[PDB]
Amino acid sequence: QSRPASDPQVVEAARKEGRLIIYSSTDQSSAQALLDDFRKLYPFIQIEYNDLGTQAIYDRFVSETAAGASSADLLWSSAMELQVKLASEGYALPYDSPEAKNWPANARLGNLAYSTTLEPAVVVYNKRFLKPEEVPTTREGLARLLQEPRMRGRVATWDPERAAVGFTILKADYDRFPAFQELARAFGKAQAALYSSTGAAFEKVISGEHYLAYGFFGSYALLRQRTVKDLGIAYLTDGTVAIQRVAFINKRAAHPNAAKLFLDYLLSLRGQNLMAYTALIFARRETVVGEATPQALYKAVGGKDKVYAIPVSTEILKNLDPAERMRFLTFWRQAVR
Ligand SMILES: O=S([O-])[O-]
Ligand SMILES: O=S([O-])[O-]
Ligand SMILES: O=S([O-])[O-]
Ligand SMILES: O=S([O-])[O-]
Repeated sequence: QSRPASDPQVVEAARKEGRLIIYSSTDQSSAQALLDDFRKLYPFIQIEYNDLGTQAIYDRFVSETAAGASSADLLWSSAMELQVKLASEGYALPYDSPEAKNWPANARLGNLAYSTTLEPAVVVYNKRFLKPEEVPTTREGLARLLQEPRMRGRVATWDPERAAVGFTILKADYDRFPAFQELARAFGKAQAALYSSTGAAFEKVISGEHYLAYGFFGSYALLRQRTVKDLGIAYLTDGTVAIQRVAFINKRAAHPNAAKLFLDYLLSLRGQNLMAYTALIFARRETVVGEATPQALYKAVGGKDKVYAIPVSTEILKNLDPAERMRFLTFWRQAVR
C-alpha cells in the first residue's frame, strides 16, 4: 500500500529488460537498504551498483558514451554542477516522474533530472571541548568564537580548491550571506585546517584535535553521531545552505524502464522514508517523519525560509565559469591564509 506510482507499461518493459546499472556517489553500505527494498518490490531486476567518486562518475559516463558504449542506466551524484551539466548537454532521458508531482520547480530540471535529498551544511563540535550552549548558530557568532585563543588550530572546514562539493557549499554560502566574509577572515585568525574529505575533518573533531567543523553535511554528521556520543550538531539559524543529490536517467540506457522504476522508487515516500531512517541521509520529500527530514531541518533552523536549497538548475553552472570561480577563490585565499 506504499508501492511507488508505476506505469504498468513501464513495469512490463522492466520485466523484459531485467537489469539496472547505477553509477552513484552514495556509499553502497548507505544505499544497501534501498537496493534491497527495491529488489523486494521488483524481484525480477538484477542491479549493478557502481559506487564511484563524483569526478569518476562524470569522466567514466562521458567516455563510455563518446566511445559508443553501454554505460549506466541511472546516474546518482552529490556533484550538482556535473549532474546538471550532463543533463543540460543531451545525456539525460526526459521522463516525467509520477512521484515528483509536488517537487518544487527548483528541485527538478524540468523532466531531465531530480533532487533526491535536501542535505544541510551544518556545524559539528566535540561536546567534551565545546558545550552546546556555547556553539553559536550564526556566521557572526562563529566569527566571534574564532577570535578566542582557545580556538586557534581548533577549527575544520572544506578546502574548496580540492573538494568539489566543499566548493559548491562554501560558494553558495559566499553568494547568499554577507556574514560569510566575516567568517572566512575568522577561519584565517583561527588558523582553520582545510580538508578535501569529511572523514579526515571528522577524525580530528572526534580526537579533540579540532573542537568544531563548519560546512559538512548533516547526513554524515548524524551517521557518525549514531556511534559517537561526543559529536554535537548545530544548525545555522541565520541561514542554512542545502545540497541536493541529483539523479537522472541515461538518454542511452539499455534499461530505461528499470531506471524509471528506480528513479520513482528513490523519490517515493517508501524510498525517501527508508533513506531518512536507515541511511540518515536528509530526505527531499516533505512528508517524511524523522530527524533526517525537511520538517526536522526547518524546525532546527527556525523556519523553511532560513534554508537555501542549491537548485537543480543550469543557474548553478556559473560555479564552473573560470572568472566566477576566481573571484570566490581569491577572496577565500586572502581571507583564510
Ligand atoms: O546489493 S548488491 O548485491 O548489488
Ligand atoms: O580528496 S580526498 O581528500 O578525498
Ligand atoms: O568526499 S566527502 O567524503 O568529503
Ligand atoms: O545534540 S546533538 O543533536 O548534537
